[PDB]
Amino acid sequence: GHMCDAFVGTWKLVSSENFDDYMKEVGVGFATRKVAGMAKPNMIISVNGDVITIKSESTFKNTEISFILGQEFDEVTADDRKVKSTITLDGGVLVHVQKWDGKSTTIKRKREDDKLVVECVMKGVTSTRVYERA
Ligand SMILES: O=S(=O)(O)c1cccc2cccc(Nc3ccccc3)c12
Repeated sequence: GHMCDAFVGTWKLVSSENFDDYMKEVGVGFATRKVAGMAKPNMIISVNGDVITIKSESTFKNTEISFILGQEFDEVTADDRKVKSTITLDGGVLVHVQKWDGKSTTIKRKREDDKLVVECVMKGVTSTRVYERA
């Protein structure tokens, strides 16, 4: 067993709050905001050794990242940002920082009851996206 044991599995998006405002703060354009905001992605989390993989499948785009905690990697996000990402485990919460164009956003993923709660933060604007097991 390992730390991420309660994160592993397939998760389906069940609610979203403030995601359009979060996307605006990130700089996402109108058309991408409309189409991306409609999507109801799944999140598939798996662990193999020290490598964590998070896949997101949706009608908008399919993305996948694999990474080792604390080790920076390149990520092309669903909205086509080329970012430098570092993901760590802080007190049981996966903390994902993305840097690009002098900007920064943080995505936190944590277990709460039977939910996986994803909090996306950009300059004082937060979006909460709640997932439950598929
Ligand atoms: O990757 S997320 O961190 O959510 C994300 C973060 C910030 C901006 C985003 C803009 C468009 C789509 C996303 N993802 C997305 C992917 C599939 C379906 C719907 C939205 C964005």
